[PDB]
Amino acid sequence: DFQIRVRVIEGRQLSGNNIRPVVKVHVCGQTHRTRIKRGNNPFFDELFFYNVNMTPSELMDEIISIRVYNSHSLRADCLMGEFKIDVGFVYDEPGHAVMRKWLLLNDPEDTSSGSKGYMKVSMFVLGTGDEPPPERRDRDNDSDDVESNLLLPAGIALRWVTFLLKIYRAEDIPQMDDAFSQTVKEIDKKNLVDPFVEVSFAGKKVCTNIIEKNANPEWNQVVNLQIKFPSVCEKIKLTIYDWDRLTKNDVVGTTYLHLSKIAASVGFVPTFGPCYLNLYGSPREYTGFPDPYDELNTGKGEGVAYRGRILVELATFLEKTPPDKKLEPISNDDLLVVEKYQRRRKYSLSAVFHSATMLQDVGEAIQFEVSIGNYGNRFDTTCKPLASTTQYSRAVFDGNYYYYLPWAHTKPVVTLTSYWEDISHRLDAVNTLLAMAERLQTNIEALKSGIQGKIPANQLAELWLKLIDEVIEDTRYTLPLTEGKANVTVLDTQIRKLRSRSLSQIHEAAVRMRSEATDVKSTLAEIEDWLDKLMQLTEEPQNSMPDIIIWMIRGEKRLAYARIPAHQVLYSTSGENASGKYCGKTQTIFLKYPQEKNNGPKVPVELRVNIWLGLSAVEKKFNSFAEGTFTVFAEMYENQALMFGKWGTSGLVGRHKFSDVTGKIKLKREFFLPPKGWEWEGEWIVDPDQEGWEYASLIGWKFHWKQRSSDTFRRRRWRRKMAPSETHGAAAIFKLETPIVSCNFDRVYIYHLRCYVYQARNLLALDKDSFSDPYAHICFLHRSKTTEIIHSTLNPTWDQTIIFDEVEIYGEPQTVLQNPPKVIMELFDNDQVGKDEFLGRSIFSPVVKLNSEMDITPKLLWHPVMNGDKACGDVLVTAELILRGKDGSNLPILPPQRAPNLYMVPQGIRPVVQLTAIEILAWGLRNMKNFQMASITSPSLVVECGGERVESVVIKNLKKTPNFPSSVLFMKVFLPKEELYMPPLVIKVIDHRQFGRKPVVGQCTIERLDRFREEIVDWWSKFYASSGEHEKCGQYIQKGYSKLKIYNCELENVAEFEGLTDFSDTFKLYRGKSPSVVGEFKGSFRIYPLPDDPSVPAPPRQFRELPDSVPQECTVRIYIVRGLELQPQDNNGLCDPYIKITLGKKVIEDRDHYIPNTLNPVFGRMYELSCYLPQEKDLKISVYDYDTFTRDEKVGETIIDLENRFLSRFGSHCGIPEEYCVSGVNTWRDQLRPTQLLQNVARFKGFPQPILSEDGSRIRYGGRDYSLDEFEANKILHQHLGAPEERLALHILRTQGLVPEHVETRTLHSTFQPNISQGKLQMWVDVFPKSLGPPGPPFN
Ligand SMILES: [Ca+2]
Ligand SMILES: [Ca+2]
Ligand SMILES: [Ca+2]
Ligand SMILES: [Ca+2]
Ligand SMILES: [Ca+2]
Ligand SMILES: [Ca+2]
Repeated sequence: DFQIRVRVIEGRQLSGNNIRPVVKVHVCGQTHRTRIKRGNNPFFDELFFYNVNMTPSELMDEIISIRVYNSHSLRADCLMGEFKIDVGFVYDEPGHAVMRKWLLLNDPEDTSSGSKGYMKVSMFVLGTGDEPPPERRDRDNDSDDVESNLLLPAGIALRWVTFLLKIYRAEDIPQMDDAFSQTVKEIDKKNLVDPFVEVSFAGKKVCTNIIEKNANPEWNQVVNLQIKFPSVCEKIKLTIYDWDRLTKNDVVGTTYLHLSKIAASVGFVPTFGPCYLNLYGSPREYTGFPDPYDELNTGKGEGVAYRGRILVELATFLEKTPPDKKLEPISNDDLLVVEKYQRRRKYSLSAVFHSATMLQDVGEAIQFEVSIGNYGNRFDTTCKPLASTTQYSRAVFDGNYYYYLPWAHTKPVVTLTSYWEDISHRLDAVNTLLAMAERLQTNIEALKSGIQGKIPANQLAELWLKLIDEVIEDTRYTLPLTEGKANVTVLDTQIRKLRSRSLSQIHEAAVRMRSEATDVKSTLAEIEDWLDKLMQLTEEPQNSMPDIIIWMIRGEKRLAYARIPAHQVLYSTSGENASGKYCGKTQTIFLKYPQEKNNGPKVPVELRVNIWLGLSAVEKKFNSFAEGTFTVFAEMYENQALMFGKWGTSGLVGRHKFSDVTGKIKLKREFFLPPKGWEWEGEWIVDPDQEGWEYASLIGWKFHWKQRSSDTFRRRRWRRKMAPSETHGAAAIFKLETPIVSCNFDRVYIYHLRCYVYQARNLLALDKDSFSDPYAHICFLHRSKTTEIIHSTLNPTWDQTIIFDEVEIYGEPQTVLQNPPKVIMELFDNDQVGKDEFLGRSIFSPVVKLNSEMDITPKLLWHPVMNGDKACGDVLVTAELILRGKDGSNLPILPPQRAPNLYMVPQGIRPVVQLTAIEILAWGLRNMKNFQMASITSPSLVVECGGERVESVVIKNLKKTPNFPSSVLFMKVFLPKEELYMPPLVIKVIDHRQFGRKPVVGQCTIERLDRFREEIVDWWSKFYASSGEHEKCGQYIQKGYSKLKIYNCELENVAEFEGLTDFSDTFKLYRGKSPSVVGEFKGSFRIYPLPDDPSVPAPPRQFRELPDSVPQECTVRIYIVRGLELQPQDNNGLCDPYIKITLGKKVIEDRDHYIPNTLNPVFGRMYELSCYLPQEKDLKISVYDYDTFTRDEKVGETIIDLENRFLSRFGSHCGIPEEYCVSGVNTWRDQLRPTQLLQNVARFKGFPQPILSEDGSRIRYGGRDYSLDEFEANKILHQHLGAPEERLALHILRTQGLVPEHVETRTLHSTFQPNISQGKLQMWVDVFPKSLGPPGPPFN
């Protein structure tokens, strides 16, 4: 057996606009398909498996078709085409795998003009039982470096285009040298780097000229690339290196030149610029030891510090094909036209720090630093040093687990002045369509909560009208006037034309949606990719504003970072929507460690900041955004010394009488005066010994509160406030060009928060017993609490409300209503020995309720619990964050207490549970796989549903008796009525192996728990009589014989007998961690409501008629009638078919009764076997092909599971006749008489026993009375008829649904086509247990 593995990963630049791509995968005739995605660039990560049993000389002949289609709402999928490749190519590859290779899409004739898309494809062909070399991860480093399958027939792309990438200059490049060559002259440190740009695209690398010792270089060069005009590679890797002779060239930073943000399928050649592109990487401070964060320099990771920026412009000639003229200087007219794109404007930044919580370290002082680009870097040397950093703060303990900062009403303020290009003509568009995208996403989630919650139809209709009218209103946003702005690029005009086209298209289709349709459920498919169209309109290659990187410094060591993209904080005069989302508004920001892509086990700090950025020509209107009152304190001091036992101001050598805090620099009260926009407030007062004297042991040393024995020097304090005087206002803090500025809040607001932590699911097992002991640290700003520990559970139910009182948060309540701070839950595994282990983190926002009219009861939601990178479980939590009014009167009623100071989740927020009886018919396990290459001998079954546990009796010998002695199990579980909150059912299988081990050899998951609430009078004559094929009314039919029924499909496909699976519903098991087939457990579940009183015992069982559950030896008799339309297997164009049967240890090969040269073989043959049931349940019937000289080919095969035939409630073990007869061809072969079968089916159906009459003429059964004269009226009777009671009871058995005699017609399947009809044939099978005695006479 050979195996084909196919994986689809990604699609990029698929042709056509407004497309909904989907991929159909076909391997060797077996065809499936993927899901439907949105947009131009879908991501799939779908995997499919296939198996064929071809010869090794025939395996390479088949092809792999990965054909792609364009899905439509009202039409069928339209073919796009694909480059199919044979199996010989992937088998010819080293390792037998073309692995993560790209693939082309093609029109079969129009592929010469360009490809129709690209699809990332993984191939592997290997034998069965083998394993692959490992594959994982998502990355974009390998693209278009001949990874795409080249030389497809007549479909090579246009490799004639030349990328005219002009590079102009660069600025602010950080120091990448040790500066030893310059500091020996004792002097210039900011300009020592040797930048060159390694351009890289599709595996082609050209290096530009070197400029030595210039952090503001001027290249003015043209670099030429020769690529295909359709190219899968999305971005050019612009990576500035530092050139060095004695060592490998270090990496300054990496930015990317994205093309498909401009492209339309209407479209043009790739263009860009002239626009600056910002680099990011390691912190700018050079170290003599090699840099630990050098991985972030090469683009791996998002970068933690700004590393300069570079002005480039991309043009494209469809000509010039340059082999050797790869580097030419820029002509001078492009040099004076590029000065219009370098025009600087002054910018102003202010950051008010609101909170900095969830700290774990308490040792040594903390601070923060706000820097944009190079401005604000506290380690860079510059004249007039900026107030770019907050003051030092010492964290205090919140009482329970974490630490917070004592900032309280006095918030730190960081103010700095920068110089950037006025690219606000672009970022106005970026911010406005991002506001469109966020409004559309919020309204989409409103529609999603409407359709999931089943709101009334008028509410859903007015919500959808609000959606459509929102797009109607603000899609009329005119793009900014790109004339008179000197920095407008050619890409700006092309992108503006494309955006106007797309915006007018979605606008007119929004009028169409408003005027043609009312179907709110069909139109959301087009809204959901209108949202993706807005995503494709927002994002930019030309963002030259560097990110506001806001750091955390522990002493002098940089510890944690974040970066805000500066477009959502930039202010502009064009409008509020054209301004940023977080412009002048608070935001919750989780800082990360530098090497961490996302925060892992420990968040360093939950920093909350309010950053405003904008042009300094329009910084006058800070006063609309401003909150509180900005305040600066002027400083001077006075030193005294204890000489001759008395304090005095004289004798201060090295200091002054009036001076600064260290005493070294002389100061006076009027040395610093309030500048323009400022006036003095109040008067110089002592700010505290109650006199204010602070004493130290040495001169200019650390002062403290009171004079000890060793203190011989002292000082004291005076401060004077300065406040904004005129209507210059709070904007005057930019005019302080530095004294420490802080924002004073004159009003405090009280907040009361309740977190409803009900339950979790799918938590990791960090203990040795494959469970955990979870608990949660619920932290919110300057408070935290700890929940209870639920021991030995991976699906815990804490059922606990965590309550915080007196959480003081400043600012207006509308500020916290628009931007609530995050409630963070840190789940841990409680270990009684050692430190607890990190389980995960859930971040969600509380529903802020400022007053009584916002009293929405908060629904619990399954917020993800991220650990590392991936989600590792969910928690069902919510929160509410309320204005605490006067005396807490508007606060809700407290939740009840099951324990002292330990609250429960209250009645309206908890999942509404009702008590159910989950009854499990745990019967048997079939088709086991070896655990660690060792057979299974002693399995047992454990049923779990939301933490409730029941166990079954362990099987002593699986090979001998694979059936549980405990057939019926009970669980009494409070299950939620809502489908969302209701937990999945998990089954465990435990094998009694050596060493007293408890291993899991199989696990099962179930989610659809809503389900379980004259002639010779032979058989050829009777077959023709029932079929009506021959004579159709004749004298044989006029003898009144029993008539069978011919079914053209399977009995399993007959919905009348429920597929013969009702008593034995089959399920699917798994093993290990990412998997494949290990086993199958079957047995019917019955999940029905228990009575509402928990003390009341069980209701009567739904499983009350357990049969003989031990295995029984059974005699089988297989009848084969005729095959139809078989596939030829010979050189003569026909087939010579025969029968091959295997029942476990017994094999029958029906060789010498073959039928020559037919495709319709009338077999008419009788095969008798006897085998152990239900162990050998797999009855395999196959048709093979006679050849007198060659190997027998396989025509087809079908699998019949006889235990489902024997154990069915419909009794398909023996096909009953129409009327009861004792001799001839109609002889009763069943070992149980019709009346005993009637009482048996009364037992299995739960029906009462049949009340026979005194002569058998009347039988009462199943709530209905039956009579013999109803069937015997105008019915011909003949001499084989037996007793009248059995005769009548047989007609009851025929009218009640017990299976009569049939000739079924099964489907053949080959190994090449396991689901396609490889012919047809007719069978009917008889099963008789030997426990009920010997069966009747066999039939010919
Ligand atoms: Ca270097
Ligand atoms: Ca260098
Ligand atoms: Ca543990
Ligand atoms: Ca533990
Ligand atoms: Ca043959
Ligand atoms: Ca043959």
